[PDB]
Amino acid sequence: MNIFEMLRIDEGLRLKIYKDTEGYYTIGIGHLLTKSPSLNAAKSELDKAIGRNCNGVITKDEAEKLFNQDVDAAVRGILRNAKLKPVYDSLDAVRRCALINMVFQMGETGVAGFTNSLRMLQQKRWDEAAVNLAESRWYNQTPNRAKRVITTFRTGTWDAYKNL
Repeated sequence: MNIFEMLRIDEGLRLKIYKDTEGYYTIGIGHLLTKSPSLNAAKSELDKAIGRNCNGVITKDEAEKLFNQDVDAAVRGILRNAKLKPVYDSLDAVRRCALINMVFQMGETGVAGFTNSLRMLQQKRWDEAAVNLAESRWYNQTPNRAKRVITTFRTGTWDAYKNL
């Protein structure tokens, strides 16, 4: 299992504009288009993103291209971030994917806000960190996905996804 397969499980793949869990316009594999309520603002953003007139629909290939870009941006973001980097450097390979997962979903800023959890992860206090992470809006809004991620942090294995 790898970061791509992990995220493909958690986000799914949709070739037509859709609304995410939060009500925002998304496409492909969790690619947020706009927070704007306008489907038209979404369609414009999408064409800008693809470089073609898409009329709200993209191919598998386009979806994957965006996916490659997003994962890449998530990793570089972590490595450039003063709060995130030290955490990432301290982790094993599997746990590293768990952090990339959070960043892809909630942005750098969002994850960097999890001060206490970050501290516990750095300290390798797995159980403690899992419990802290669960006390969040993140967990309340998307419990099954949050649990899969939390489990990955807790155990350092791909068990939560071996099912799926």
